[PDB]
Amino acid sequence: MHLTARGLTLDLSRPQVMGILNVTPDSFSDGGCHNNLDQALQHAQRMLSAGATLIDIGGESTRPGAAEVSEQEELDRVVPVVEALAQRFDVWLSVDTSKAAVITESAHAGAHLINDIRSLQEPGALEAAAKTGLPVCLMHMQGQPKNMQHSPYYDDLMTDINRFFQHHIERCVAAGIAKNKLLLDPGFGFGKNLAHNYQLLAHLSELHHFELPLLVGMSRKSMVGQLLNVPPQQRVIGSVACAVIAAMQGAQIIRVHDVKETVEAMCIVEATRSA
Amino acid sequence: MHLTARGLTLDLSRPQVMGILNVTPDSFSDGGCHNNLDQALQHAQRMLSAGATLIDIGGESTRPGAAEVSEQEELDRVVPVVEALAQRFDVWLSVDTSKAAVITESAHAGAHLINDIRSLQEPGALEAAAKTGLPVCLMHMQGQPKNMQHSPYYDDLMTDINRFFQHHIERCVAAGIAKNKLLLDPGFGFGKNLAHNYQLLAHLSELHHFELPLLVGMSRKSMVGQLLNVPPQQRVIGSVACAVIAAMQGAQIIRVHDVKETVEAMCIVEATRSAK
Ligand SMILES: C=C1CN=c2nc(N)[nH]c(=O)c2=N1
Ligand SMILES: C=C1CN=c2nc(N)[nH]c(=O)c2=N1
Ligand SMILES: Nc1ccc(C(=O)O)cc1
Ligand SMILES: Nc1ccc(C(=O)O)cc1
Ligand SMILES: [Mg+2]
Ligand SMILES: [Mg+2]
Repeated sequence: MHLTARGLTLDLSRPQVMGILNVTPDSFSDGGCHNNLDQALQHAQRMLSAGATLIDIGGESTRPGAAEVSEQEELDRVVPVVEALAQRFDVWLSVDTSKAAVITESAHAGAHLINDIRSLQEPGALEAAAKTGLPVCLMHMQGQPKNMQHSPYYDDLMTDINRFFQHHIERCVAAGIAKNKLLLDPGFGFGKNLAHNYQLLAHLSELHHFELPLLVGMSRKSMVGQLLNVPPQQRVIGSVACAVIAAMQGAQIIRVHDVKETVEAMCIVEATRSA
Repeated sequence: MHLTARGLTLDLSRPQVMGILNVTPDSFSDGGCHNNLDQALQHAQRMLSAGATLIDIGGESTRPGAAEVSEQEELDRVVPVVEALAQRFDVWLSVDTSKAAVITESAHAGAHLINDIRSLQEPGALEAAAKTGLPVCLMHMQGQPKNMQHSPYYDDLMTDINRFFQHHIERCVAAGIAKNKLLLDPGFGFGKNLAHNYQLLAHLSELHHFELPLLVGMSRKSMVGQLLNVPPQQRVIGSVACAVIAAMQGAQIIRVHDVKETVEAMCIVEATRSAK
């Protein structure tokens, strides 16, 4: 009932908020905001103060149409941030990356969790993650960020997601990553149209059958934007609503831009579930 | 599913947002704000633009420890606002009142719904409501605003609420108000402690067994305040979270101060519910 890494524990009996720290110039909602060290550190402290129990550090945007980032570039964006945070704060450090080198160097810098939207499918990533001994989040995606929003299609969405997770859990275990080190994310917005996203949100509780923690990320995405017809920074309410729905179905970790609001909503959820 | 009055159709297949217009000096979160005509009309416009499909007008705060308000004082606060709103906007008007004179005179002025927190129990209120033919919302409360929060107690909370509703549905039907014109509100914060409120919220879907629309009011209340430790105006997120939880369980009407936020949240709720 707790996740663990390097002496840290995380309470999975109540919703946990993961604060998003983009260290990119081009992230869809906040590129260029926390792009440098003192600003990143400031934003992380703000999220911690607002009640985040994990900080997700990402140096590669993976939005629809996102450009490629070189190994060295991603390393330069990510590892000094991990290092500075690891030295200052008692909090879970998640690294949103798919690269083997970033996985390894971030682990050396003191990271706790590998958040890979590509589920360790890049060359060397599976072996690199294995050697870290750290927990790993596997995420469902149809296609790649360059083409995932070109005609998304499913015979049955939940069936595909289940098969994907079953296949990749097996890969991880065979590579020496214990099943209990794994987290599952059905990947909202990743090769899924508006209907798919809400179908998934409506059916989210079905994914508990794997008996692994669920992590979800809907914050400021087009699944909110397309319904409300508002820019990313004005999607806080819609994003919080999605968080509440997900958490009411027992999703354990919520990945968000707007930590304070999400934390406040999770309090209400927690009080409702425990009654 | 489908409610109508005065030739206007309230779709209840999707969550509806009721916007709060307090015409009082002492309401718990906003007393004195929209306390005069021009500003009442101003505030109602803003709620309409934000997507509210009902405007709830209330001239008597009923917060824990609220003072009584004279009949003449209530009529003066409420009826000129109802009048101006009916003569100006194409929307459902709700009156949050318990007084027979206020019921009658508000209906005369063009109201669409009687929102009574005392469930027509005041002398002459039941008869006055009958004579209008208008839909009535019946709310559960233990005690009275003056004492309701002095040791709220229930053997079983949901059982009591059901029994309360069964009895007052019967009172209304007998007096000539047809069942299909009734709405039920379990009355969050009315003679209920923190535990009771969240028990009620967790079990809200059980009340669908009456096959009557549910209205709920949690906006900015102490059930949010006690958890978040922020003042009434900072309770928007907590209030929206309660609204989402309620609407996911199929509650049809959500009574709120912050309309824009609630409407956006309801859009997300609607997209989720209709995705089988
Ligand atoms: C935009 C992003 C970037 N990284 C993510 N990581 C996870 N695990 N889940 C997401 O939904 C997600 N969205
Ligand atoms: C504070 C108030 C004033 N009027 C209300 N009316 C209804 N129907 N429900 C409420 O929760 C409510 N709370
Ligand atoms: N990485 C992603 C960023 C944003 C979205 C989205 O807005 O749907 C999807 C994926
Ligand atoms: N009329 C009411 C006003 C406020 C509250 C509350 O804050 O719980 C309850 C009733
Ligand atoms: Mg990112
Ligand atoms: Mg009031």
